Amino acid sequence: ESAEIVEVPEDGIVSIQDADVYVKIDNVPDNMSVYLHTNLLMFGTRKN
Amino acid sequence: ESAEIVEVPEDGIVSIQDADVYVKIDNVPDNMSVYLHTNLLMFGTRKN
Repeated sequence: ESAEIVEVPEDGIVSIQDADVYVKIDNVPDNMSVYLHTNLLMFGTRKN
Repeated sequence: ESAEIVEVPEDGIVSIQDADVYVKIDNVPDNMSVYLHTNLLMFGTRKN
């Protein structure tokens, strides 16, 4: 339930707080979309 | 313009990301309210 999976915009740039990821996939079927997992592994000792 | 001044709730507890401030003022006039300055001095090297 804690996964945060967002949809990739048309310009291909997803922002994750200061970090920018450039994603371009060719030959994507017309009934499908591209998603990015934005917190696959995370670790921290304080909440903020 | 960068000041973030919020109004104190009825229970007197304001949360500032994990930190809690307890504010109780006596004899407040009925046409006035209590506000708290939540970022008087701040310093950081990265945006997040």
